[PDB]
Amino acid sequence: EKKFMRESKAIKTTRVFPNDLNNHQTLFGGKLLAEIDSIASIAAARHSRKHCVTASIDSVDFLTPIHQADSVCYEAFVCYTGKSSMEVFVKVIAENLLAGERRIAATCFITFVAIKDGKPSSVPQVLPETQEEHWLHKTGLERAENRKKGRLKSKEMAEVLTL
Amino acid sequence: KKFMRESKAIKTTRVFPNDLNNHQTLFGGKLLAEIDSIASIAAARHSRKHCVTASIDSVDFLTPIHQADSVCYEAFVCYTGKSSMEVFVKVIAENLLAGERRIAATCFITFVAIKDGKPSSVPQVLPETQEEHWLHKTGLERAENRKKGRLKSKEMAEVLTLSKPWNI
Amino acid sequence: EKKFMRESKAIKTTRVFPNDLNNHQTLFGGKLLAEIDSIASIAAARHSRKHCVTASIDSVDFLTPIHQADSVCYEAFVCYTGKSSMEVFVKVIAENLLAGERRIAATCFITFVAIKDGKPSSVPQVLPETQEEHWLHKTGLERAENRKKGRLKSKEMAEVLTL
Amino acid sequence: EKKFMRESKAIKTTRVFPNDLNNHQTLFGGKLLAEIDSIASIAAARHSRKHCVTASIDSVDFLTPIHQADSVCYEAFVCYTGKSSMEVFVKVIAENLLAGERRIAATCFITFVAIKDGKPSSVPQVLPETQEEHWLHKTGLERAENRKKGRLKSKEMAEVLTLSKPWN
Amino acid sequence: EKKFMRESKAIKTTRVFPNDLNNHQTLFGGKLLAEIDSIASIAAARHSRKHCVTASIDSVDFLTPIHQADSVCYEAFVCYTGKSSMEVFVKVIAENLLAGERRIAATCFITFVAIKDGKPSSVPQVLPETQEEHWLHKTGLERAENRKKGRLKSKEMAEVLT
Amino acid sequence: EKKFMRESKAIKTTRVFPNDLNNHQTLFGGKLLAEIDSIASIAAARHSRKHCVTASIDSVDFLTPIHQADSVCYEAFVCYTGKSSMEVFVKVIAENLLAGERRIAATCFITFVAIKDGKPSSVPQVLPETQEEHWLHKTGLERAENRKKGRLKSKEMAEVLT
Ligand SMILES: CC(C)(COP(=O)(O)OP(=O)(O)OC[C@H]1O[C@@H](n2cnc3c(N)ncnc32)[C@H](O)[C@@H]1OP(=O)(O)O)[C@@H](O)C(=O)NCCC(=O)NCCS
Ligand SMILES: CC(C)(COP(=O)(O)OP(=O)(O)OC[C@H]1O[C@@H](n2cnc3c(N)ncnc32)[C@H](O)[C@@H]1OP(=O)(O)O)[C@@H](O)C(=O)NCCC(=O)NCCS
Ligand SMILES: CC(C)(COP(=O)(O)OP(=O)(O)OC[C@H]1O[C@@H](n2cnc3c(N)ncnc32)[C@H](O)[C@@H]1OP(=O)(O)O)[C@@H](O)C(=O)NCCC(=O)NCCS
Ligand SMILES: CC(C)(COP(=O)(O)OP(=O)(O)OC[C@H]1O[C@@H](n2cnc3c(N)ncnc32)[C@H](O)[C@@H]1OP(=O)(O)O)[C@@H](O)C(=O)NCCC(=O)NCCS
Ligand SMILES: CC(C)(COP(=O)(O)OP(=O)(O)OC[C@H]1O[C@@H](n2cnc3c(N)ncnc32)[C@H](O)[C@@H]1OP(=O)(O)O)[C@@H](O)C(=O)NCCC(=O)NCCS
Ligand SMILES: CC(C)(COP(=O)(O)OP(=O)(O)OC[C@H]1O[C@@H](n2cnc3c(N)ncnc32)[C@H](O)[C@@H]1OP(=O)(O)O)[C@@H](O)C(=O)NCCC(=O)NCCS
Repeated sequence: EKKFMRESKAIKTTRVFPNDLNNHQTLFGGKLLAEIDSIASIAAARHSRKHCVTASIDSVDFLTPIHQADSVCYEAFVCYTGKSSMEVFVKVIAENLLAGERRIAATCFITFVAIKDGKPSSVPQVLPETQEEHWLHKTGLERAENRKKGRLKSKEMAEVLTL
Repeated sequence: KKFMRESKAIKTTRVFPNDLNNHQTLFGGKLLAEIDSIASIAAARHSRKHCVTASIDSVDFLTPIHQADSVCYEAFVCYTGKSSMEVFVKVIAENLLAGERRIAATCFITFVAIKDGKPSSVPQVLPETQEEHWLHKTGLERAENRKKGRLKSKEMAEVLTLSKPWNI
Repeated sequence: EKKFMRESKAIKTTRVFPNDLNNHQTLFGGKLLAEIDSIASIAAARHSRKHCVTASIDSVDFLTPIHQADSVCYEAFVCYTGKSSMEVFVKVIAENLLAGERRIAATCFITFVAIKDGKPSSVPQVLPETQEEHWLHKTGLERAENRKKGRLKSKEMAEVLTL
Repeated sequence: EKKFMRESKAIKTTRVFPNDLNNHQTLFGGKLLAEIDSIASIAAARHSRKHCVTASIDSVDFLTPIHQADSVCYEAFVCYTGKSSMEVFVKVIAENLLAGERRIAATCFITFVAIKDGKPSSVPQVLPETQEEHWLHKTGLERAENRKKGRLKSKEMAEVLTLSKPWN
Repeated sequence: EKKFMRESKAIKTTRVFPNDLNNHQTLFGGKLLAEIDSIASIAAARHSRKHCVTASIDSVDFLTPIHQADSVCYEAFVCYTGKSSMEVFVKVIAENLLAGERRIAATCFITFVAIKDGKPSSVPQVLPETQEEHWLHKTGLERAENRKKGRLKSKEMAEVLT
Repeated sequence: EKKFMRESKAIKTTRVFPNDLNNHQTLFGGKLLAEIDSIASIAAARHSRKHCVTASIDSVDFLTPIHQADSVCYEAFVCYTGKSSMEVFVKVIAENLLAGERRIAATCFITFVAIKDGKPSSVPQVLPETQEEHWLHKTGLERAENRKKGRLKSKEMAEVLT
């Protein structure tokens, strides 16, 4: 079965809470990364319609500092698939509420996997229908490959560290 | 002019039902959140200044953590620039009933000291032990490797901000 | 000095957390009511681009029990505007992450007030564009009026209660 | 058997926590409504034993602002009873801890339904004792009708959005 | 500059939340302690009308396990003073909402110190009214004495541990 | 069978979050007690290899205020035992991140009890290895005895109350 990339899209608009602020009253990278895993998993659920799990998150670069005045929106769709794997694109936009002026804060490639009876299950492939969607699709296979290599470099480090 | 031990930080914790998902397994988000949290302490101890998370290298979720396990986060500064700091964070899981332990993940995560408004000078780290040396070899390599990631991520910002047609 | 309703839309898609669950493993009304106030204030900030404050919430009727299996999406726009008030229409949909059977769990009128230098500050008027949006505006004044009445029944009660 | 209203009374007094303050440093409405559902559910629980569910909540008017320097008290008890329904009354007092000046911040009627086997269940009737327990028990049956009419619009609006039934 | 105990009484009834449950589906001891501190902190404020801090907690003995379906009532009041210190009694009662049968889960003497402008500040004296209130007042002096001592052992242990 | 103390060692270093502060920008005592219970519950499990429950906490003397700038290290390990019970020692040390001027904020003896199928359950013996470890181990007996008294005092106060 097949599924449009818009059929698994999830948005989360929210205020910045002051507990989640730091030494200079800026949002902790961690809370951003927490919001990205949660919105990203919803997309992954909508698309595969089965119980998923976070396997990897690609590198994330924090472009701009977020404040107590700012709002923060997390847009998330599925833009690639293997058999059980989903690559979810997530864009993080920070709107200053009073000033009104938006700015891009982080973008993230994050990788969800469907699981059934403890074993990974099949997921429908996603098909793009937008310039941005198309470019993501085209470029996606390259990343999925750079990731298989990355996964092995992580597993090696788990074993070196052991001994 | 400072040692990696001088910024070491350990947080050992319990897993809380609210961070379990539908399969009763810890969320990735919870883990990334604590990797940022401890890392931020490490970078603080070291720099002796207030820092901010510049970037977090990719992280691979090697194992599922359960309700009956405990998670240990170990982290220290292992590389330095002039305001930057490569923090290395190691995530050990351990069944509390059984003695079985496993590495759940590793993460390089980059903090930037800020004195007033903009980045400030942060001391250079000298490895002491064997494993502290082995993590200094790749320091210069990943630093560049990342320097290329930021610009890529910064260009994609502009494609979305300025609306540049995708191929640039 | 004017603004379309859609300029104040704000959505929050989220999962149900087991701590916000009760003895039947059902979502508490309060987490729903808390979420509604949260999403609605962003809507109220986007619109007035000023510091708003929650003055009242109309009755909510909880139509359907939300489960650990479901997501809950919260849509929120300003439908009516006073001198410094603003009615925010808030729709609460709840779909089963797997099955995919969507349903509306609650709907809520909720009244925010712009505030500056500690005293109520002016807001734009708001203009509908859709069938549903037009019915909101049109029926809006009837509601604004019942609130000026209910607020007196409320103030009077506080006074009796001191006794 | 029928209970006597003060057999299901519940008080929660509490601090105000910086995370639940506004842009203005005043308490959010949502926190208050969440606390009101919380206490009410205990009252509703004590009265009828069993296990209840929030059917609906009458409008709430936020009479006062609440500040980081204050304390808030939630007092709640069943006042009306239908067959399975329970009307909980909730009084919300704010107090400056350093002043000792107390105000009413809000009141709320909030209906609760007992559920024994995934379907509704037989709640005991509530007898009032004091004058206050008289003064708001009498107008009980009035505001219970209003809510049959409130539910109708809401249930009606559901189908308009669900079934897309054209507005009117 | 004298106040009755009822003028500091504070009550907190809560349900037991699944986060704060341990692996045996029973409440964490540290949740019970966190709550005991927060309710005792209100009482000390109610009574001092000044901003207070926690100086000590006496030993607490957890007499009953608290399960998922129980309520928990915290009842705190000031029960003995000195110059800048206030000593709050906290009785914690756990009620099974279905069975309706209560039990005492713990009681706690917790000490707060009123503090104005970086240094401890003056506090009203307390006046008992009931038998219970009178009982806890007379016995205050003796409790105050042991605190003064254990404090020394605690500051001793802090010098020697480093 | 029996384990060394360092086989139950648990460490928790942590930020001081602004929600856990009071009006004076200082850490709530009850948060410290919450953190202390949680890190000691790991030490207990690590050593017991069974489901543990807090049975009591000794008095705790808060020697230092902890400001929002500070970090908090909690260090727990088991240091006396009986049949099903385990007494855990916890030292709390407060470091000013931007000056690193460490001080001990508190120290705590907290007693946990291993539990198997409703009832208390067998737990290994603890072996000291250092001065401190040897130190706390010898004094363990006296402390176990004084605890035994209070529990009766604590049960006494529970019968006598409502
Ligand atoms: C994800 C996981 C279930 C994979 O199961 P496995 O049997 O070990 O791995 P497999 O080789 O069968 O992987 C199956 C799929 O996962 C994908 N995958 C697994 N690990 C991945 C990683 N680190 N990065 C990207 N894709 C990954 C594979 O590419 C493959 O995709 P496919 O459907 O196209 O074949 C396993 O890695 C796991 O459970 N990890 C932790 C899960 C978790 O709990 N998340 C974080 C906990 S905090
Ligand atoms: C990242 C940031 C520091 C860039 O600062 P800047 O003044 O614009 O740029 P500079 O390149 O001069 O930054 C100085 C250092 O940051 C490093 N840096 C900045 N972004 C980086 C990234 N993504 N990865 C690695 N290093 C990075 C630079 O390499 C440089 O290291 P060096 O000083 O040793 O040479 C600033 O944009 C920032 O930190 N904002 C976001 C921080 C934040 O709030 N993060 C979490 C929010 S959720
Ligand atoms: C709303 C508030 C800020 C201003 O009240 P006030 O000083 O009496 O102001 P007014 O009586 O002149 O009313 C000003 C506006 O508030 C609106 N308003 C006030 N209370 C209202 C209520 N209960 N329902 C609906 N509208 C209300 C009025 O309609 C008016 O809007 P408009 O003039 O643009 O038409 C005040 O009622 C308040 O502070 N209450 C809530 C405080 C808060 O923090 N909310 C919840 C905390 S938990
Ligand atoms: C409450 C609920 C069980 C009603 O069940 P139902 O079979 O649909 O309806 P019934 O007519 O049998 O309702 C039974 C009682 O609920 C009362 N009731 C139901 N909805 C009500 C509402 N919105 N306001 C007031 N009373 C209401 C009825 O008056 C009736 O009282 P009675 O027993 O004395 O006659 C159902 O509406 C429900 O479960 N919804 C809320 C559940 C929930 O989880 N809420 C909060 C989640 S965020
Ligand atoms: C408690 C504190 C104010 C002690 O003040 P100090 O100037 O060092 O000592 P003092 O003897 O002057 O204390 C003043 C009063 O408090 C009492 N007191 C102080 N420390 C005490 C302790 N540990 N136990 C009991 N009483 C204590 C003194 O007996 C005295 O009582 P009195 O004046 O009514 O007779 C100070 O040590 C402090 O701030 N402690 C930590 C506060 C805190 O942050 N608590 C929670 C941290 S997690
Ligand atoms: C632990 C508990 C079952 C006591 O056990 P019991 O069935 O009464 O039998 P005992 O009192 O003999 O307990 C057995 C052991 O625990 C020790 N113990 C029990 N209660 C104790 C207390 N209050 N203080 C210290 N030690 C205690 C006994 O000394 C004995 O040690 P030992 O086994 O080496 O001889 C009971 O105190 C309890 O479960 N309390 C609630 C625990 C809890 O939920 N904690 C958090 C509450 S929020």
